[PDB]
Amino acid sequence: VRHIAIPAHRGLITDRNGEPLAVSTPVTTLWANPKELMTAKERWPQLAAALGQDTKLFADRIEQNAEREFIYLVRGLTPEQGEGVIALKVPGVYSIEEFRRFYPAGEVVAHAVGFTDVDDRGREGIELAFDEWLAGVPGKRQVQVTKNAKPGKTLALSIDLRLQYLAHRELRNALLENGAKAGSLVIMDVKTGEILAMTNQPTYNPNNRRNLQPAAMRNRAMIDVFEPGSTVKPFSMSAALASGRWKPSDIVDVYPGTLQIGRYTIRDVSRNSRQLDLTGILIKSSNVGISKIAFDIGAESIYSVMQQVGLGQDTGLGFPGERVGNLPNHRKWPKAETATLAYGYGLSVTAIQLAHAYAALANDGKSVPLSMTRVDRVPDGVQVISPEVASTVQGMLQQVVEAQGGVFRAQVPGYHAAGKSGTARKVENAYRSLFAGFAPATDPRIAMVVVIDEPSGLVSAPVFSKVMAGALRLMNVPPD
Repeated sequence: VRHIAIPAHRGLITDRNGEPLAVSTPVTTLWANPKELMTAKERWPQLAAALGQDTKLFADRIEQNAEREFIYLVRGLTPEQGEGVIALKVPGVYSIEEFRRFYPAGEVVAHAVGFTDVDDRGREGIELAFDEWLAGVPGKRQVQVTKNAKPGKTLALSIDLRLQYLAHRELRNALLENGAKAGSLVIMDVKTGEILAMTNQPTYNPNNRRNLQPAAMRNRAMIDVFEPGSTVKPFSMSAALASGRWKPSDIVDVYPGTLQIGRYTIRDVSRNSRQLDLTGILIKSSNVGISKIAFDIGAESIYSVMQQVGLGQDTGLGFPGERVGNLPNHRKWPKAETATLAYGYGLSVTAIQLAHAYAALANDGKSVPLSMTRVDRVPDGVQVISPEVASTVQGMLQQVVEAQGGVFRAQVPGYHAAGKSGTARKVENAYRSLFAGFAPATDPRIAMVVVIDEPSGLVSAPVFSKVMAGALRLMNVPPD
């Protein structure tokens, strides 16, 4: 008396509206009892042909495995083609009925959904992350069914497939139009912590993984870590405005675009300024300007805001090889390390962490935990920046996009947007174009990060413009 497992049907993955993203499809896996197959040798050439395998290769395989009470013949055969084998009616041939995944949206949501292995177990993305929820529990057969298989449970992602398609298309076009290698785009609901879209390029078809380059499989949004540069200056400014020592109309002299701190010299990307107000320091991305404010308030206040918005912290999503990056801490913050933290070369983050930090600022200073599954009851979340500072910083970022001298290519057709461009350094000196922002600026709903590796706020900003316009409309957000 022997036992054999009854495979359980893997749970359906849908997007947030019930659109199917991963579905367990019927297939048949033919095994055989060699010792039985060894009594029907004159059938072998027809079995071989019908199995795709080749006559002598097939005969060799069966002969050497003549002891084995059991061997597979083939996995994954369609159930109708698979009868064409049991239609030859060869002795020794027994069939198992099995499920295999199909991915109806294919390459569009490859990295977010991921895929299963040959054993129907999660290997990447959500398939891995919720493998236990989706897998259910195999059954048992001896005589009797000693245990009935329980089916895996349905899972509704936070992803909106309409926004994911728009993000996938617009990022793809931007990479060809800027001869760029790779890129990421993350869209978040700033109220719910939901990831509405996460697209990486290059992508792959999880329904055909034969010619699959490890480069295409890379979930860049959650894995690539970089120095966020000027895109974290809003968090430096949040610390400045919470200090009691700074208001937006305060002036800093940044002439002549350089600042010597001991042996080190801080050097601005544009060196045509003397007096700048705090908004101008952001618009110009003056490192001298943000450095002088950081020296006045202390790195500790900046470190604390960056920590509280989740920069360099575990996201809690449970995706495989999610990287945490690095928010370095000190007892004693010297001038050099204080400055480099304040203008964003003093830490490294992922696109997902950056978008989550921009969500907190956009959600009037309240952090909500990230979710890759549909949120029905919003968590309470944490007031990490006062609503008043958050409001002030939002208005500063709206000026960055829409003031004279600002990033005009991020302006969003129909709405007022807010955000900041940056030049990232990978973590031997690789460079990415960043844009981080949210909209609508006065009443934010969506936060977005665009990352474009090695293009060969002119590059990332127009992508943000186009994906944001489309996202706000698909979500029936009213024009301001």
